[PDB]
Amino acid sequence: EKVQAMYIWIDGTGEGLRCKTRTLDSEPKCVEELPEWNFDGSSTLQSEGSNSDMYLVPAAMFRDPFRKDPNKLVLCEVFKYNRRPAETNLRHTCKRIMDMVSNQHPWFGMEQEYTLMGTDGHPFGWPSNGFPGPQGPYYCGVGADRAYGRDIVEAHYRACLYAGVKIAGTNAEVMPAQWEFQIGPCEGISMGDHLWVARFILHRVCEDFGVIATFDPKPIPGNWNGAGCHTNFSTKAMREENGLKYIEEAIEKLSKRHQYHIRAYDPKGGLDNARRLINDFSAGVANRSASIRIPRTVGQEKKGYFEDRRPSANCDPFSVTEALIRTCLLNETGDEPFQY
Amino acid sequence: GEKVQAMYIWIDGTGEGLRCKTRTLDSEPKCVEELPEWNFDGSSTLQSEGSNSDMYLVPAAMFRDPFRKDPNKLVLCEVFKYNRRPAETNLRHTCKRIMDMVSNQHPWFGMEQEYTLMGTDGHPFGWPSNGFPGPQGPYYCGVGADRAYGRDIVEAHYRACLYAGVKIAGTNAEVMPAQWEFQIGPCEGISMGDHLWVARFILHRVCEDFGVIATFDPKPIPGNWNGAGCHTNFSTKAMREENGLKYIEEAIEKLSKRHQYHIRAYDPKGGLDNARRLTNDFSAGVANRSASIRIPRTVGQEKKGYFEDRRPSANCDPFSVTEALIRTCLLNETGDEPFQYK
Amino acid sequence: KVQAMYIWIDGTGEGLRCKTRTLDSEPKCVEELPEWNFDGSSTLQSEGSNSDMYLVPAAMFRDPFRKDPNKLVLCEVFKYNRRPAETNLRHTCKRIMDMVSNQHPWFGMEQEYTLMGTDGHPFGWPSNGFPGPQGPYYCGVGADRAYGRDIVEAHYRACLYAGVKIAGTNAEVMPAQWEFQIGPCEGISMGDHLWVARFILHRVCEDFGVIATFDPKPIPGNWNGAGCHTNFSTKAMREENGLKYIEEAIEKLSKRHQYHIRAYDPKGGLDNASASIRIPRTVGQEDRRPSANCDPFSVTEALIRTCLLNETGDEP
Amino acid sequence: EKVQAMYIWIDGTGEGLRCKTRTLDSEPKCVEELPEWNFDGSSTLQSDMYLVPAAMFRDPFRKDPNKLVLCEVFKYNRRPAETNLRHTCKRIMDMVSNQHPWFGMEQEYTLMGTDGHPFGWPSNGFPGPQGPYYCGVGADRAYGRDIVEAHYRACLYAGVKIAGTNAEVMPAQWEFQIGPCEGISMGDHLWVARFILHRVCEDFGVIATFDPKPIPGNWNGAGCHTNFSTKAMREENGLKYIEEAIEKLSKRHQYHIRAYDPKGGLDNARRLTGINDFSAGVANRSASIRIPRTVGQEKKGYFEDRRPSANCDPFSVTEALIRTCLLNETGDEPF
Amino acid sequence: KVQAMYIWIDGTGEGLRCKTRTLDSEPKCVEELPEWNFDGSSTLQSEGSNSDMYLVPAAMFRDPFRKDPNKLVLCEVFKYNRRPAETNLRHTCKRIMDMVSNQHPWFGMEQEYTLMGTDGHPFGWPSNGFPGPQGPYYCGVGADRAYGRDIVEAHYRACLYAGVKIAGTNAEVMPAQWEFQIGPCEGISMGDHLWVARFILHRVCEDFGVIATFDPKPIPGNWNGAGCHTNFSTKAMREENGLKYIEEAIEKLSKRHQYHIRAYDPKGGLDNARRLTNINDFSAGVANRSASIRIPRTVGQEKKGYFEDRRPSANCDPFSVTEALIRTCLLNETGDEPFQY
Repeated sequence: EKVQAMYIWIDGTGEGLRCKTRTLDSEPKCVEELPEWNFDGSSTLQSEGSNSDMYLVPAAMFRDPFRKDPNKLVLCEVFKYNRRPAETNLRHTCKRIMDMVSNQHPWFGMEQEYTLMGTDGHPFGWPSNGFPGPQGPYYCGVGADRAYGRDIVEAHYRACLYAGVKIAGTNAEVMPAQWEFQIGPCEGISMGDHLWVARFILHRVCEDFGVIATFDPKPIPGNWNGAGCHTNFSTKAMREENGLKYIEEAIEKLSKRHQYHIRAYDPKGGLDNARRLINDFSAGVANRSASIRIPRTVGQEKKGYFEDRRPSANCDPFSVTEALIRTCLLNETGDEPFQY
Repeated sequence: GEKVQAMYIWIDGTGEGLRCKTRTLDSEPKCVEELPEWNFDGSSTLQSEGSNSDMYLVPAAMFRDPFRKDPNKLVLCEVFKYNRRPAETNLRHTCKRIMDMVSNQHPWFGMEQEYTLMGTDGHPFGWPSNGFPGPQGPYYCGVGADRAYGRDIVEAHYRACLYAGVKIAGTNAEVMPAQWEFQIGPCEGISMGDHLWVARFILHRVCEDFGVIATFDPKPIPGNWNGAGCHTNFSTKAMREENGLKYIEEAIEKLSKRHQYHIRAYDPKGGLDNARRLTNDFSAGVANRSASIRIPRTVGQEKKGYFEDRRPSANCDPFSVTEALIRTCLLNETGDEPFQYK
Repeated sequence: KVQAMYIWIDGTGEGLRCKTRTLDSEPKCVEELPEWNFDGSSTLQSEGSNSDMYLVPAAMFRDPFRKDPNKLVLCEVFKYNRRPAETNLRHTCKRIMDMVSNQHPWFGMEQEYTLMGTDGHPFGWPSNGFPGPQGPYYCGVGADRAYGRDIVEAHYRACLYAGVKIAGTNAEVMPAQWEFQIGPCEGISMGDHLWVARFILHRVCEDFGVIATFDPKPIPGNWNGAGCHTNFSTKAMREENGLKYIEEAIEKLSKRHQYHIRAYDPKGGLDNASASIRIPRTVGQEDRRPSANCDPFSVTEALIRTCLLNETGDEP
Repeated sequence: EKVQAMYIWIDGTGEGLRCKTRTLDSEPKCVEELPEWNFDGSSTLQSDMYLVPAAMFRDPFRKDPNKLVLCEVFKYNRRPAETNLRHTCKRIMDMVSNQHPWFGMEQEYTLMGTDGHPFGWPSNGFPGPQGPYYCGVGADRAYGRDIVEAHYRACLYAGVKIAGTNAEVMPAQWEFQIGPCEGISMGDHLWVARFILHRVCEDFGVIATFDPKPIPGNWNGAGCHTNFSTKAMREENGLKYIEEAIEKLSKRHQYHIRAYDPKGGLDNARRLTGINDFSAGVANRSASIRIPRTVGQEKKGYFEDRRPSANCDPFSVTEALIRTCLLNETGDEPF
Repeated sequence: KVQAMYIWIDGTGEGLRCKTRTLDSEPKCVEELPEWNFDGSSTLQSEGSNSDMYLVPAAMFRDPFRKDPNKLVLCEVFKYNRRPAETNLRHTCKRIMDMVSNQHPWFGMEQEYTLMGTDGHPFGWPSNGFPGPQGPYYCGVGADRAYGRDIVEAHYRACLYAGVKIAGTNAEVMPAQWEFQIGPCEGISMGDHLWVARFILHRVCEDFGVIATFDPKPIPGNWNGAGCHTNFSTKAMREENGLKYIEEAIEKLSKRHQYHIRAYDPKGGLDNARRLTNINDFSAGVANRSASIRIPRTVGQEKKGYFEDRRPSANCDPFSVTEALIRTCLLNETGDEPFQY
């Protein structure tokens, strides 16, 4: 009969997620049937005045993999009391920018790295007040002393498939208890939609096991490699045969806009990303140390995608996909986006 | 085999506590009127201090039992004395007659019940031993193990109310860690108090299975930590129809003349419990998060809908809250004692 | 036969290392102690094979952990070429302190520290949590307000037994944070005193399985930081009708504000992030910037230069 | 050679204690030798503030020659602080010095764990009903005797005129009596006796609370009964003079209550169940004022005051006893 | 200045109470000790309307916990009217002792007790279950034989330091049960030395976080109960051929079994009933451990000495035990109640 719907949105910090549930009379068939909702903005660092209430509008709807069918999750945009977008609602203008290049059909793919941490502040499975063995045997590893907390990974992978998230796989990363899941390919605004819901699903999955998933770019200092969010990018021109010419062109316009993307690759403006790496743009084919990498299968087939390895794990996908479209496809120049 | 478990629930002499016990029935009852009358020991519930201990239980509202599944039933009951008169804490008997008087106006109620999850040690659930968690901010509607404490209880109670037939509108993590909230409504008339009381029972009965305590104390932890209240929505047919805002403002004006009457009827102690939460002065406003009466911004632009009272506190009797709203706003009662009709 | 634990500073400029040798006689004064050596490779003050560094005893104190015959000696650190190392600040500060020996400069510090357990959280703090908001913890008494008092009492007793001129202790505003006052002491003597007091505090924290840190902001947020305020006084400042001479020094300090931060912590000002410099209300009737991991040599040396030699510029 | 001196003072709450230590160069022979000091006022709910030494004892934790010092607190203007209630009490004591008044108070307190529950109490529960715990002996009868015994021998070494100890009706509740002390020396003796207790409990990891009703219910409350005499009632047929001073105190029942806890009676309101009513009777503990049967038969001795709370301030309790009984003051205001 | 710990018996007739007061100088004897008072309503001895009760020093020993020159004081309890308390049995017993002082009554008692943890189970016992069957525990040695010897050893030297005339110890048949002997004491000092011995025992166990119980049957079943056997002799019985008067006194005890049973535990029965099975049967014999009265074999062969009463409970009051023995054997009293003089 009735249906549960968990509204999900981004709070005032640009990283955290907030959620709450409401009961519906009937099961919605599409995102447009869901009603609007509201919440207190003073409690999520989004307002601080007499008119402190904010508004929620559904943007993307997925199946709830925890309450199962016919329950739904829904990612929402945040609007202020004047019906204007909030300071952390980067999806509004990002969608408008995507609607400007609909003809080019841009496709995205981002590799979200994350680290499982216990409630004691330390990485999950790590020795208490200590370190495990040196890096090496954990990347894609198997066994009790190689992969830490695969149960969380498997549950998060089933949940994303059930919910409808376009997740292309998982893998264990070099640092122990650090994992990675790739989503894509997603067209246009649907990219940040899928990742943010995938990020929410991860946290809610970790809550069942009593662990914390951190998207910090460098959670453990030293010679423990940090967590990034490498972004694959391609449009219809780059995907058609001998489209590498437009690839090489797009990367050339990224050389003139290094600091601008760094300003849009974390919510702190490069302060968090400085921990991971940073001031030398480097582009090469299949080079892991390069800023921008073109893999082999696209290099020798002269068509495909190119990978941006700069954005950190705690980045907003809406801002990094916007920053890519304005520079590559909208040919924008200057430190500030045009207003149109 | 063909027998059915019926679980009679009632309110004790404290006005806040719930009691319960089960009996076996020959067949599944098709409606609340098919349930037999029962009795209990009043001397064990702060109700019969005299020579006659026996107290009668009359079924009022029947739900599906969400713990032992169908065909077993939950049963909310009214309490009566040995002389067949209502008990001091039975506030549903008079409230139902008042809701029957105004059935044409179709009074719709909604209530936001806030509560805090406690451990058996006396500290909030998931809180550090002999300490405090981080400052307020990241816990309101939060997600993650370090943000929401005890979502297992919330999901179970929300799935259990839906199974029982309790009209529950949704839940949200409140601003204090381990403090949560569920909405009940919209409910017409007496079924409001019927649905909130049973939802309170299901919440306590679910926390029992998790080994934790649910408290409706208006201020369980002192300081800058937020209190617990049961905000109440009120709408009638005239106030929901087109250009119903004029009737909404009319009822609010009548509420401003009976502030002390409603405060005394908004907690079982008579106002002393809400004094710890409220930091006596009637205020009104549109979308005012700090007023006694709040009119939602959407019903202001639409000029129709409901309004919502933010005085009733969390340990309140919903039958006392709803009856006061009808007596003041609909029946235009005055003074400081309910009118005795007919 | 007697024991003497030599004490010096490593390449970090923040931590100390120590080791002992057995001597056949009790050294009556610091000048009767033989020089020693160690491996510079394991202390981040050298590279390869030319890493053999020397130890020059500088200031001697009574050992409080061992018997009275045994003693502790702070030392200066010299490289293979027989010139001061990067983390050695005694040589250049002693020379600078010697140049104004006649004015009798007297210094006194209030070193602030925070007790922390092995897990990485403050000592006695709720596991994965915080105590009450700070307020009742300043100079508090009671197990729920004063954390690890047995540490500060043993350190207070050990320093007095050692001969350290320690003027007092008190509990700071945040729990598990204390401070001890070192002073007044004249020039170089001050710098040696605080360093061995830091060793005494670290060494006594070993006995209780806890850790003292001199991080200026150990716990981020509303909780207070750790500063090592320094009192500066000369014979002209101590003499009557000399309050105006103090103001002239303050004016000399002004515009050298940028220079102070660059040498008021080992990182170079990066870690360091009422008024900024205060004059007591009583002395009117008649420096709060040094942070907590500061090298007392850098604070003394730079302060003496700027306020006495009237020096100016970026480099000395 | 050098010595350690602990400076103790009262904070902005008017019931909490604070302390800091400073090194001296010689063992001071008396209290007036100790130099003055300062401290931060913004961290103590009071604001620089002035500490003046005016009461000296031997440190029982740092044995001789180390000392501790109870101080008075003042503002930057050298005027008395809002929580410094002794300067006015020292003046009142000096005025009736010719009368020579003796005080004696029974300070009750409760031992608490770091978990908020009373020391030795069952986890998430209660021990047996009251009865066997008052002055009891046994591991199941007296909880925390080590703390009591240490504090008792620490007050002796320090110099506090401590008369004894006992176990109270509620488990983990204890009592120590200070007296007889003449005049001002009363408030100086208990406040440092409270500091020794908090400092002893610190070594055991337990908490000492002066809350007048820490555990609600049928469990007994914690007070600070006050015994009082000046030269007239200790003298021949002093009973008549003692009797007279109780209706003087009966006329100002409400005034004393407001000066018998730092919250103005709200803290003591939870304990005084039986309330707002005055009572008097010989050897009657259910009354507000009780004269012993020993003084009743001997017709000379002391009167007991059972109103003040455990967290009261002795300077406020003693000063009020003098304005009313000896100075015969009246009205809701002080002079 | 000197601490003095006043000790008295409360309204239950079994439990002891105590509190410490400060004295300006060490008193040389008991008579130099000032009187004191306490709340009788908190010890189930008064109503509270007129509650003050009196404490008078009766016996004084050295405090073995807080060492010399501090002291422990055993005190009699008196009412508002300076009258003997219902649980004050020393006043009548002492004056009865004085009536027969020229016969010199000597007393010795074997106080048995069982050590208990704060969990209601015997000390060192294996959680929910029993240890091995008795046999190797009586006077045993080893970790699996004697439970809690630390307490017994600490209690022995504490009694010797105080002055309590303790005669020895022995581990008893039940593990965690022990026994100490007090005597020989003349007249009223028996109850004075046993009561202080009990206080030292409770105070010693307090340091070890354990409980000493004097219940006559702490653990039900075939496990041995706790008694307080009493040896009794007058100088006429200790003189040559003094057995004559022993058989004479035992024969007077044969006629007053119910009176003595009622005075041998604070409830006048219902306590010793759980231990004796016999409470209603009286018997005597030589070296007979199953009889109510036992005459040792040495005193049977030498025809001079004492005899042993095995009836008194472990929680008995020594004053009522010794007073009953004198009223029957020496004063030749009769009736269900004692005489007045």
